[PDB]
Amino acid sequence: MIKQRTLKNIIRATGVGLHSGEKVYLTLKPAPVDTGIVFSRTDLDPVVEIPARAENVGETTMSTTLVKGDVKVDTVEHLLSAMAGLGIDNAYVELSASEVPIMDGSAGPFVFLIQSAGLQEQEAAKKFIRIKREVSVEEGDKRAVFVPFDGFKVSFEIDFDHPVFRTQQASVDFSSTSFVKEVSRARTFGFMRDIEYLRSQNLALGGSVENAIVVDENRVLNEDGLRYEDEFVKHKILDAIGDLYLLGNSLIGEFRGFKSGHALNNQLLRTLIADKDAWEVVTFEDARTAPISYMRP
Ligand SMILES: Cc1cc(C#Cc2ccc(CN3CCOCC3)cc2)ccc1C(=O)NC[C@H]1C[C@@H](NC(=O)[C@@H]2C[C@H](F)CN2)CN1C(=O)C1CC1
Ligand SMILES: [Zn+2]
Repeated sequence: MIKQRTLKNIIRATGVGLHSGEKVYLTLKPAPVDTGIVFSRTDLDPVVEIPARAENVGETTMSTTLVKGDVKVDTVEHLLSAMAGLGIDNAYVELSASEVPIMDGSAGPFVFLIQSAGLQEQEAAKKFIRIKREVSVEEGDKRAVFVPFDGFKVSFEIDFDHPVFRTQQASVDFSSTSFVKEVSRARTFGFMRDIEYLRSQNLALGGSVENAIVVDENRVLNEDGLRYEDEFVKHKILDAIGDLYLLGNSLIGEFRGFKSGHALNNQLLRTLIADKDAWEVVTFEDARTAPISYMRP
């Protein structure tokens, strides 16, 4: 059967919050069967734990935030993206501050740290949300859709009226294309005028060319350029994969975004969860006949 997984070993990492500019210590801990992903603010007494679930999403403007009372965890989507892509079911994520560290702007450092520690298969069936009906949400020119699909896949389109925008569409079937190789290294990005404005509103305090593609009116200012010709849309897919993991189970289906972001992705999640006719929970007694597959642990 397809079994739940956690970490084989605890993983420690250090970085800065994109928005806060704060130094943060991250610890990823193994977790029991059916824990899910749970963020832990260990700088607080008592410790505040927020399950990484749709119902615990806050503001959503700058990034994906988990909230419980007046406590938040900012910018969860790249780490959730990394765990989603390695099929981690159960893990405690401990943080010494309000924000997940941005690392290089991509999921790559998180996927490396996780795969170094290795995965542990657990004696319990992995549960899948299978998309049964199309579920779409729109607002203005943005749209986000679930479509039934015997596998897992993400299609995304963006349309910046900007000299840098290279391919603005991409589609990845993750049963036949490597999340690790093709998506995980895709870095977040910021336009210079936006960055200047957010800096002035005491936002983007951790930002640098070390953790973001910085774009002026014409070009990438990052000296060493891009990791993929289509890095911007690839990063949009990475963000979506992170947000999709707030469903609390792995997806069998296809996601399609058209200029979508954290707010519309969240509306899609709530709309899916609410329309119980559109999805079922499945398990797989036989991996060999399953529509999705996983790397050896
Ligand atoms: C990445 C970033 C970086 C900086 C920054 C910065 C910065 C600040 C200062 C410097 C220069 N300094 C650094 C210190 O040394 C001196 C020079 C460089 C960069 C400031 C803002 C952002 C930003 O929010 N970009 C949003 C981008 C990325 C994407 N979304 C994501 O990826 C989601 C959200 C979050 F982003 C992580 N997941 C969708 N998207 C957009 O559609 C934008 C057009 C709206
Ligand atoms: Zn991102």
